Amino acid sequence: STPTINIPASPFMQKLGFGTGVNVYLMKRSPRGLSHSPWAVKKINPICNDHYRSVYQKRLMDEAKILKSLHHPNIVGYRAFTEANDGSLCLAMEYGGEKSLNDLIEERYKASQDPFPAAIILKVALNMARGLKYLHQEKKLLHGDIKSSNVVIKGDFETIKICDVGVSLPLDENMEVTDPEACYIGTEPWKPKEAVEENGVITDKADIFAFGLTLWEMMTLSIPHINLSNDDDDEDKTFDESDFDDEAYYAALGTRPPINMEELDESYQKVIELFSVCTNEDPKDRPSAAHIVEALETA
Amino acid sequence: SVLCSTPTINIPASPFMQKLGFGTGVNVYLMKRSPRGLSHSPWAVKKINPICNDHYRSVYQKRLMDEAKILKSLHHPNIVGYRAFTEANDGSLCLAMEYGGEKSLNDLIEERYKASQDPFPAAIILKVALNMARGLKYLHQEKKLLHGDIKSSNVVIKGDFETIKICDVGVSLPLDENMEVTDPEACYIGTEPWKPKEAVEENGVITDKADIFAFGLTLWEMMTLSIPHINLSNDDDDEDKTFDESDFDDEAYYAALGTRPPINMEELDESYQKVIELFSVCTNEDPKDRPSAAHIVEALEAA
Ligand SMILES: O=C(O)/C=C/c1ccc(O)cc1
Ligand SMILES: O=C(O)/C=C/c1ccc(O)cc1
Ligand SMILES: O=C(O)/C=C/c1ccc(O)cc1
Ligand SMILES: O=C(O)/C=C/c1ccc(O)cc1
Repeated sequence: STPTINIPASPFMQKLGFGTGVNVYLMKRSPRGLSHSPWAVKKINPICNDHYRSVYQKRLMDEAKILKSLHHPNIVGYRAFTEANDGSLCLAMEYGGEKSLNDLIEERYKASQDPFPAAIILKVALNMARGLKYLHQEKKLLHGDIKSSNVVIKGDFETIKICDVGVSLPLDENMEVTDPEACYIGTEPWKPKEAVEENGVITDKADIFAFGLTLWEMMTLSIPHINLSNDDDDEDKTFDESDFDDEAYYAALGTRPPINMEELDESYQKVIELFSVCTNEDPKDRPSAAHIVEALETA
Repeated sequence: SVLCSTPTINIPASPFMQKLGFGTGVNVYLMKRSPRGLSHSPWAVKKINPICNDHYRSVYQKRLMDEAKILKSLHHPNIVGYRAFTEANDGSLCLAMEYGGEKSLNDLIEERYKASQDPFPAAIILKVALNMARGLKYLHQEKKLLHGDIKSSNVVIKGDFETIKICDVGVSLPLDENMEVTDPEACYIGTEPWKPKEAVEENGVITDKADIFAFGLTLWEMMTLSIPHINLSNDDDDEDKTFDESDFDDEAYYAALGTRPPINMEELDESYQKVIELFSVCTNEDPKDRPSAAHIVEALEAA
């Protein structure tokens, strides 16, 4: 068996309401090595499933400074809680409302199931552009993951903001993510063509594309490139990976989704027009964050 | 160039699109019915845009009004509480876990490993022990809430042990008038290596003592700087620079979950006497043999 060693019934241990010795097993050398191996930190007690770190993220003081410098009515920034101890510093994303656009999208789907009014779709479009302009022209940073999930709304669209701003996609002088160890990822359904090319060139327009698909969501209340494999005329009121078109999905990844003009009307004119040019197959053909702003400002 | 055939339409050149630096026309495909159903299917919300990977929702969590009341009311020196950002009344409020320092006890038990490798001084372990006990006592007595999963990574340290708080407190494991989690919904999950017998058993009963067990295991972590029941079958090739899944005795693991791990007696000394006693009683197979948080606070504030 394993070497045991009795621990005599002490007075202190009695204070714990347990008066008796306790036998315990022995261990020569603590398997520290295995417990701290990469396998362990990865499989046992995953840091991805850890709450505190998810909120208070350890950041390299240089990035931390950049992330704390984000200051714009349409961007959600970060805040620290101490002066950079030597090396890193914890940062927490600040608050920008109780709901995310995504939350409102599905909130609606379960009620009216009616597209967002054109007036509100444009408003969001304005503020999001405003915020992208700031990120692109001011901070020289590409968001890289635009979508309804990363747009938080305050009340009845009192304020529209963009969150989860990174520091890993620095925009070169030619407004192009030239940095060597910099990879665009975003969220599959929202990826631009150049993010799928496996070799394409990531420009600032990568965001404009995603910005377009986000306006699309407010029109269709749906996810880009997710269509029922076999319609059946929207028959059964239940869906799963069986009636999902694996086919069309990986096919359209990076292309402009089909517009539901049938459900919309005439007021959604500008919305559709803006959506179209932002999803244009070619990067150069897509407006700059800035262009979209003034082109929408008083015009 | 593969594409497909399907209804399309032409958006005439307009002043607007021109103003967007285009001044041309665009041809767009067409859709009659929006896949709104499939998109919000329980399947879609689970595999596409996984909220478990959403940053904003990770910090600002939506809680039911009654749960937020409880969470907002957490107020103890050794408990990391929550903060709201808008006046509630509605049937749902967002709360963010508060700040309690830069490092977790797990971070420390590991900076410690990357150097000294010498088990935290006995005195510090007792300090950590008393503070955790006070916080756990607050949860059990004052709020009637079992923590759920005590472990080093859920203990945050401020500066040089200037502050020690338990975090990630939830409300789904409410305690009985009998100190047992009987709510039909409740379900002890914890973290495998730290699970007590009761939580490993097929349908054991969970009491405030389940926390005492994992609490004990956390003190063990401070002496061994290891994860409970993670041992290599190879005492032989042990000390080999790197370690892999192929050194981990998969059986001994699942066989020891819930049992008191072995104590590295030869690495400690006689100042680790109280620490070793506390560790032992807190890890008895029988919950009734483990002291309550209250009894631990008293025994440590000794005299
Ligand atoms: O709960 C955890 O964090 C870890 C679970 C786990 C389960 C089986 C393993 O072999 C390792 C980790
Ligand atoms: O955005 C704010 O006003 C405050 C945010 C915040 C986030 C985490 C905290 O621990 C405290 C404040
Ligand atoms: O990145 C995501 O959020 C989603 C990824 C994903 C990958 C394969 C699928 O079939 C669906 C979603
Ligand atoms: O409990 C909290 O931490 C926050 C309370 C709160 C109350 C009213 C506000 O307008 C914002 C926060």
